Amino acid sequence: MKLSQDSSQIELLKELMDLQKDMVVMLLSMLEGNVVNGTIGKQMVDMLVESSNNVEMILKFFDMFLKLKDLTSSDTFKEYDPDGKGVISKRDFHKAMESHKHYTQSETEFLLSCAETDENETLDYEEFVKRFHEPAKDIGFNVA
Repeated sequence: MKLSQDSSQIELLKELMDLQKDMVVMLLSMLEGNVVNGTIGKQMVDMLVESSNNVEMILKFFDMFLKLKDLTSSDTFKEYDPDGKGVISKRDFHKAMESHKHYTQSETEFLLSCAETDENETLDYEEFVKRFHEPAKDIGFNVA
């Protein structure tokens, strides 16, 4: 939640996401050799229910930063910046968001807050997706 908004905490976010990936790896190692309806799985799901809200908001984070490639590759997004650099105004990005309708108002707001903007509110969409989508799906495959 907090580090995604700022811009001087990219390395800290990367380290944290690697730590989360290792934690999920350990959980899968616990789930190794588990029969159907096992005690280990029961404790799995009891822990998840205990930490339901955090898991829910992490999953929202993941859906949020994984739909980016789907929206970015769209011709509707390509229209707003046919140039290769694709520097797109913040409210131009907002109009693309609203046209796609895949995001909501809150998702749009938080994504715009996370997306750094230049003097003309123009953000390099390629750099943004590289920064917020490759760690995505990579930490997320373990969760899936």
